[PDB]
Amino acid sequence: PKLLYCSNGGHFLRILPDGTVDGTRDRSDQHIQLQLSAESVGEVYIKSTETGQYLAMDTDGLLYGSQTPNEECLFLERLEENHYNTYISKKHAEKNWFVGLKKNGSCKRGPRTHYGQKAILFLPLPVS
Repeated sequence: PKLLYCSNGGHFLRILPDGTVDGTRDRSDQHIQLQLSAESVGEVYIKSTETGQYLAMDTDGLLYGSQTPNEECLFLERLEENHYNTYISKKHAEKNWFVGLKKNGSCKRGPRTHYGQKAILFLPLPVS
């Protein structure tokens, strides 16, 4: 069980009850506890422990909470220099579409992301 803290804006990734995805600075928020599960090595599912929803990216590059674990829900987890991870959509990997947060905490669409961006860097923080 983890938190994913984005160093752009300093937000924890949050999947809202209505399917929305964004970031919240508030560590006591109940929709930021996430469970990561692996299929292949380096391939993960990211699941809201509160609502049981899965993080997902659609075919136009945006993040939604999915009620179903489908192939839009697999991400490639990659360590980068300095301990943070990037999460690349497996289905759209060839387009370099990363899970991302803007500075103001709102989601970043897949086609508007790229390596080097602060928005794409997440620190996984194992919940006690």
